[PDB]
Amino acid sequence: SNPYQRGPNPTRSALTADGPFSVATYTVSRLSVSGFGGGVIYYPTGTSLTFGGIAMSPGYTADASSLAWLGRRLASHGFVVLVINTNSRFDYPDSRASQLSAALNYLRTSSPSAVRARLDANRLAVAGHAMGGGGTLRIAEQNPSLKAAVPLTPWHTDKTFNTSVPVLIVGAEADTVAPVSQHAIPFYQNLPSTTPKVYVELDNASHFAPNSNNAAISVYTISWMKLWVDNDTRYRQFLCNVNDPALSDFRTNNRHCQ
Repeated sequence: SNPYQRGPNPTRSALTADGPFSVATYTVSRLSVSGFGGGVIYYPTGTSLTFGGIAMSPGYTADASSLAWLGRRLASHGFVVLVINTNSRFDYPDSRASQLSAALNYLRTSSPSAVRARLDANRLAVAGHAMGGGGTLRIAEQNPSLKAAVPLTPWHTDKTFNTSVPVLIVGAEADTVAPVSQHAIPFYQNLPSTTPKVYVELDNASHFAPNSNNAAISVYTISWMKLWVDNDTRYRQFLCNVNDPALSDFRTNNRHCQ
């Protein structure tokens, strides 16, 4: 028995819509925290259970609202999700990494009572869009206790990240901002061969696909987080032996499948 398992047995259909957990929100004002720009927490309500936590970063010039759908989506499948605002909307990837670190520490140590009651502080993960995805890669190198990292259409000028944290990268085939040939693909390639890694490429999608409801992003991000944050092997089936017409590519070293 897995004490971290949550929710009914999954179907792919179910992972393309909000899940079985009711979601509450808490707006973190900029003035209330140090080390990051506040943000929005999406968390389960109507439950006595605890769940893993995820800190998520938007990209350059964006605010937390650009990943509201995904914060809600993940929370509704059983996670405490803090989508940050950054100190400045212009902050670069390695600044966003520091701010994700501050946000995780905030969840663990000074988050509101109703949020903290729902969190298992031992089980944390990161995700982020674009420069926020570069930040995700960098904090994976800095914090080996993280359970998982999901860079979405990531951007970074550095290409090699030395992490043991399981990484699933989402690229967008037609991304012209963080082109996959220069960003997502090199990131995937250059992670250690011994780290569980997946690359999923959205067919004919733009850089901004992560900023609105997206079935593929939903399936893969929920599944990776479930597998690693919750040890929930019921989600292997969506990540192994993949054939998804929403994707123009799927690559892995298959370390997650057994």
